[PDB]
Amino acid sequence: PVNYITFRNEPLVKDVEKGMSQQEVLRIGGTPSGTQKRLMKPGSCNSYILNKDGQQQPFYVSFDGSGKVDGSGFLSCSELDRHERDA
Repeated sequence: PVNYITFRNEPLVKDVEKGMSQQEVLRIGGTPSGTQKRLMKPGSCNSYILNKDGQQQPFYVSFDGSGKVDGSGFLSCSELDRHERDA
């Protein structure tokens, strides 16, 4: 259960916006732990581990087929793929 307050000032959480380009997200968030093609939708996904105040928390940012942010959230990209396959 993620305590959003702990992470609210993380650049990936505070500053990444819908429609943002891949390069702007790289600048804001730094090097992803991993990148991959989205399993179920056009586009791609970047996985991160947020580290704040001794707490680690997976995070992702996804991009649509045009390359623009369409999502983000407190799970890994392989979790995301697990979810889009089921839903």
